[PDB]
This record gives sequence, structure tokens and C-alpha cells, in this order.
Amino acid sequence: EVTLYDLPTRKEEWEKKYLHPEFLSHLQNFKDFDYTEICNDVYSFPLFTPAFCKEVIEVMDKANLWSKPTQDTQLYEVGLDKQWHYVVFNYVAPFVRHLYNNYKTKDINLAFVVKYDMERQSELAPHHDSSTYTLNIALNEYGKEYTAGGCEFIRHKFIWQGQKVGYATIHAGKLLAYHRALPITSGKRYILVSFVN
Amino acid sequence: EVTLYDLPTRKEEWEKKYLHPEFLSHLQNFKDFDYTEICNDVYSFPLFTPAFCKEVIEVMDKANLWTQDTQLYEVGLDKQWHYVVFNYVAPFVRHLYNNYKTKDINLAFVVKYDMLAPHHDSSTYTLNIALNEYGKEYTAGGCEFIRHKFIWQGQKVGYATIHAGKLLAYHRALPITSGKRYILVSFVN
Ligand SMILES: [Fe+2]
Ligand SMILES: [Fe+2]
Repeated sequence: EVTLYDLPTRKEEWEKKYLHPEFLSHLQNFKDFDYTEICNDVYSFPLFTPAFCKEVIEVMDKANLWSKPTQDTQLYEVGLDKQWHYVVFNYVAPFVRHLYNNYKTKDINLAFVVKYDMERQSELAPHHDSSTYTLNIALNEYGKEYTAGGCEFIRHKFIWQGQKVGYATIHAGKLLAYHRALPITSGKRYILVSFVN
Repeated sequence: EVTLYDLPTRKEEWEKKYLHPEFLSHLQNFKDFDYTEICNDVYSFPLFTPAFCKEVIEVMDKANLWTQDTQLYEVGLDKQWHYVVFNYVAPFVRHLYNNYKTKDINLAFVVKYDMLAPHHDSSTYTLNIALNEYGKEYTAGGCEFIRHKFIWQGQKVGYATIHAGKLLAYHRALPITSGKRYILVSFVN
């Protein structure tokens, strides 16, 4: 069976297993793609399947390379950098052109999985991202595996919580999307974050 | 007696002759600064005096080093512009855009339109200053913010427009129908 690492060697099997059917079916026509503008210039949309999120979490938990300050692990620390590069420049980049007036994706700054839990507490200060746009994918289920959490978009005066498994949030990195993460109060929360220039 | 090049050696006199009084008198308190949000997250505000704009054009017309443009370093004004951005513009950017810290300057140049594709800028934010008078020295012209669906025409002399460079402010210049149009543009990261 195809794994997370078999992209693009087994690309069509990879897409059917790991890409959300709605996003894959609209790769060449995002006009009718069911995405939501939760606040000005910030969009939520399905991207990956639950199997993608579960397997990403399994790889990260088994590797146990979390930083000892938020608890995260870079995708390249588990050998997924080339697969993530293919994902960004073939799947996400066409959607970014549709959302943001044909903006051309240049390069990837960072990509990592963040693990919020009750054991480690950290300051979640407001900040801008070191990116042109930021991709945030929810990897586990709100309410079932954690409570509270989310993200406050300070400039928009909008709090985004309860993101669905496999659904992504995209927003500007600098200047116009000042934001802070909000702490969980229960369980564990995994997200995939990527800073793209 | 003071010239464009006397910053920051003669800073106090440079500010009075070249910085717009409304901007100069609100450097430490931008809460009462009378700026206009022409469209979402795009702000127009007074920045420079008519003497600054006329002298900048005279430097560029004399140099004749000509998008037909001339970079500020080609006329020895890059250091003066760096002081302007980090000491005057950067505090205003923090007030407008949630304390965003200006990192560095990519480009600074004067554009001359005489007798225009949509694009993103190569910058975090872009500064656009009208250098000569709409209706007197040129007609029509201006800018369209495509994502905002907003036509912006008739910018006053010395007034600046600030907007995001990448992603969120797809724009294009509008053609003029007569005369010449000078603008000072800076791409800031
Ligand atoms: Fe962030
Ligand atoms: Fe431009």
C-alpha cells in the first residue's frame, strides 16, 4: 500500500489516499471549489484526508524529535521535505493563484508539525509570520481529542476555532494577518504549519 | 539653503522644508493623524511638502538617467531615503499594520509617465508618493487596486499611498491622457 513518502513515485495512488476528494476534483477549476472566507482574505478549505493526518501524527509521535517554546518537529527531520515541496508547488500553488490574483509561489521557508499538549505550556504571543502566506492544516479533531485552542486574527477581530480534520487555513504572513495561537485546555492538538514565500 | 541631501546633517531644517506639517506634527502621536483608508488596508496620507516634490523632479530631470524610472542611488539620495523610511515611515507602518517591523529597503525610484500590466510588488509594503499636480501638469492617470475593485485617481502633491506589496493588493497603473506624471515609489520589506 502507498505511504506518505511515495510522492511523486506513486502519485495517483498517493492523491486518492491522502488528498481530500473535493480539492483533488477541483485541481483545474477552483471556481466551484467549496471553500470559505472565514474573514477578509483568510480562507478555509479541505485539502487532506483523515488518513493523511493520522499517518503524519504517527510519524511524528514515533520519531519523538519534538523541540524541548512551542513543541514542534520539522518535516525534513522525518524525511518529508521533498514530498512537501511537491505538495506545495503542484497542489497548493495553483490554489494560491486562484485565491490571490495569480501570485506565484517562490520557495518554502519552513514546514513543521506543532503539538500542543497540557504537559508543556508556552507563551502564545501575537506575531506576524516570516512568510508571504501561511498554511495551517488541522491534523486531529476538535472536541474529540482536545478542547479550546484555535487562532485569533487580531486585525480581523476574528477567532477561528474547531477546524475540521484535513482542512487547511491560509492567510497572509506579514503586515495584514496579525494573529496569535490560542491555548488548548484539554487533550492534544496537532497542526501542520508551512511558511511559504 | 537646506537641500534634499542635508539629511540627517541638518535634520531639523530638512524636516520643516520637506516633511508635510500634518505628518511632522504627528510623528509621536498618529492617533490624531488625519489619514484616509481609501480601500481596505490601503491608506492615503500627507507625507512631503510641495518643495520636496518639485526638487525631487528637478534632480531627476537634470540627471536624465531614465517602466521609465530612475533609482534614488543614481542621484545620490539612497542614504537620505533610508533615513526617511526607518525614522518617519516605519513608526507609521507600526501604527497602521499591527506593529509590523520594517526590515530593509528593496528599491526606491522615481517613475515618469509621459506621452501598464497588473502585478504584485516585490515588497512587504509599497509607498507611492504623487510628485506633481493632477489636472495641472497631467490628466487622467492614477491606479486601480484590482482585488479591492477600487479606482484611485487624483492623488495630491506630497501625499503618499501605502499598500501591501505581495498577495493582497494586486494593482496596475492607469494611463494618462496628457502631460507628465511623476511618482516616487519604494518597495520595502
Ligand atoms: Fe503564526
Ligand atoms: Fe506597483
